[PDB]
Amino acid sequence: MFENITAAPADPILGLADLFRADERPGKINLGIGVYKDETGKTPVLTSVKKAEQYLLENETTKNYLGIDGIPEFGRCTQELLFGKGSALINDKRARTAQTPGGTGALRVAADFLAKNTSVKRVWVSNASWPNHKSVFNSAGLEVREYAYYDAENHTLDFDALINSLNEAQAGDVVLFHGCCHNATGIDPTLEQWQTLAQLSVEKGWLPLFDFAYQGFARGLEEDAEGLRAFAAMHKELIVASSYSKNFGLYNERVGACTLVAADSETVDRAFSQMKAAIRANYSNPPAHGASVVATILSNDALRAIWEQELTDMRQRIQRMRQLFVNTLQEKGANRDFSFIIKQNGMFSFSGLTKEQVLRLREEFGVYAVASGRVNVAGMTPDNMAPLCEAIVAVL
Amino acid sequence: MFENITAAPADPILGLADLFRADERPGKINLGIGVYKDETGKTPVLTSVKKAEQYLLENETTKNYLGIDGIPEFGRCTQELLFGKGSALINDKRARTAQTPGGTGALRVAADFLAKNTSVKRVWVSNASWPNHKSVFNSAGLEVREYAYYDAENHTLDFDALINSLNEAQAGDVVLFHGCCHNATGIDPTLEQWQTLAQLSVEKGWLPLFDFAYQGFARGLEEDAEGLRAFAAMHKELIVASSYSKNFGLYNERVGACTLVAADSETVDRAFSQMKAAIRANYSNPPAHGASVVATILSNDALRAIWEQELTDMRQRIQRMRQLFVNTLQEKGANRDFSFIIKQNGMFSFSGLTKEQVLRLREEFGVYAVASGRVNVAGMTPDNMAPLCEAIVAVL
Repeated sequence: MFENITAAPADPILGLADLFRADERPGKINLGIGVYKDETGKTPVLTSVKKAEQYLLENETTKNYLGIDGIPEFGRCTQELLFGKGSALINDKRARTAQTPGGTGALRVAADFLAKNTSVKRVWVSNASWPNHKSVFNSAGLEVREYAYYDAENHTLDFDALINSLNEAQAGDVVLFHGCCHNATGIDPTLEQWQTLAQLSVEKGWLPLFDFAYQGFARGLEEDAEGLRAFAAMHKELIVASSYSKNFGLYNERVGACTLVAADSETVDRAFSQMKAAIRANYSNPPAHGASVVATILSNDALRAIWEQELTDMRQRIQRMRQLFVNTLQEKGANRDFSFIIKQNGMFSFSGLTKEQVLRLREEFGVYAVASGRVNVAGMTPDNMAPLCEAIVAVL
Repeated sequence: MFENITAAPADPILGLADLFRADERPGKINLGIGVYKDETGKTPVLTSVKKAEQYLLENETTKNYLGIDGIPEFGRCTQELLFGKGSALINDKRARTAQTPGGTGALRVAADFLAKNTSVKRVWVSNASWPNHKSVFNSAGLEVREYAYYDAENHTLDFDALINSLNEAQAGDVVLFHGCCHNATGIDPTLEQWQTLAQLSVEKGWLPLFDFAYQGFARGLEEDAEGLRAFAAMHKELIVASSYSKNFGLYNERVGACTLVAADSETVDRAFSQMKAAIRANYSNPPAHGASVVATILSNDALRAIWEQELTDMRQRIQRMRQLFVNTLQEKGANRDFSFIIKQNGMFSFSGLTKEQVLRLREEFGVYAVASGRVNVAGMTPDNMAPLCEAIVAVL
């Protein structure tokens, strides 16, 4: 039965990792990472998390199954975070949240749900985006199309090409938007651009699906939710796939949520029922640990205060690195202008390096980056900044 | 887009639970539960587990993503448990294991894998089986057929009717077997019967898929594996979906595994890669907590000893309850012969009660069971035995 099965291709990252590892060089630098890293180059457990885990250890009296949608408080806390407290969506009971196995899990669940309970056949994803979006939707039997977003020339958001490409999309088609910290350009729309897309979306009959994996990494918790909040105020229906992997550093515990928004309570409840059915047929019910931690932190004034501070430190670490990277480049005698790096949010950005420059960087300098020139700024340290910039300069 | 979505039907167990709760009655008894419960009516966290969690709290330094297949030690430990150490399958490197979000998750993964990488179209499941099996497979777009297994007249395994229905199954079709503690008859084949099915399976060109969720609940760890072990010795290819939810009391942490067996190492590796691709398109990578706990216990001589004893205590509670149940009925003036209850393994059994008898028990006595007459013996206690039996007698 498995004799003729052909090997799946790779996932460059894991491939890059192994190569990195098996490298005897000393000054090696891995910028191909997909997680946050501190000044020492590690991905530590948050202090607030560790505290929450101690609390669970001492209070948990059972590991009995959670409901299909998971922990209730996790759901309400998640909603407040997304829509802000006092939101009508909330007071109107128009949103239902399901705890899922990470952000990817949320995406998959939304996909299976749409594929069996609606007429959706196509999902539009931005270009230069997170490659895993394609596989998730395709796996549910959905068509995936690409809209223009990034401008590899000017390193910016080509709003015209965007609006223009999105005109080829039909009513009932889904359009996927990154809430903030676009992966992997780091280029987000302005509040005014968000409001324009929202207006246009309603006019065209699109079903917006938000991929929100970096809340708090661009400007702050509330700020980062402006775009989504702009859409929510204008739409009857909406879908949000959120992740807590990065902002809580809970990567391996698979913590995320899928939020369904309908015109009214009666409708969201009827629609949510089919979402649960989709879940029951996948993994049955969600993993409690990670989600319990989140609910414990978000609901504790003390712990929450500590966590917000840890998140701020992460955000600022990143902003510092972007700035420090551009300066060290200019100093080291950088041929080109890299100031655009400072206008981009989150951990990722396209360096603008050619495929051949990337290859050279690694072969000759032990500097690791994805062939697309994408780099993870959290892989930079005040310590490695100099050797990094000198290498790059050498390949320009 | 969600205006005309029809509400998903119910899941009686969850419907039963809600009804159970809303019951102001005093002597209520819920035999409709799907989990193990102790003499006090609770589902506690195992001592070995709490110890392992302590250990992780103190030793964990990161929550960085696990590989797609999860923790390596979790895998090797799972394989030893399944095939026994020193197994040729292991030494021959013919099996690859993937950590999944519970047993259900493992099933779903196998399904997606089969659906996209092979010519499988049908999956044969036994009758009087676990209903969720249908939904999982259908979700992947697989056909689900039923084979004869349980004999509701004699309360037994009708080997003949079984061998007979399975004849209509063609080569290349998958047949699903419950490793031990058949859900929900509690009727398992004998070693000799397993061996007969194994010989037949090879001859017919079937692809065996084992659902192993109650290892250690029938006779013991190694005993409960005879069947699967009998098949493994005869097949080139095989798939196993195991769960640790019950035997480790880790319900909500979603801990299970999906093991793939091929003819040789090159083949299983090539096939496993497509299995990883299926995972990546689903939830990305697995939840660490639960699985970490399992690997810690299983690899630590002291903890493992403690866990084995805890598992034994659970198994023994059940066998005791079955015995006590039959006896108390008999002395309560029991009409029918329930002695078959003593020959069934695990938490589940069909009491042989009628849909109307079930409805009456609850309406009149507060005793709760599934309309199918399925009862969970772990729901019984030396304390509630008498009343439970008097109620049953009153409806015979």
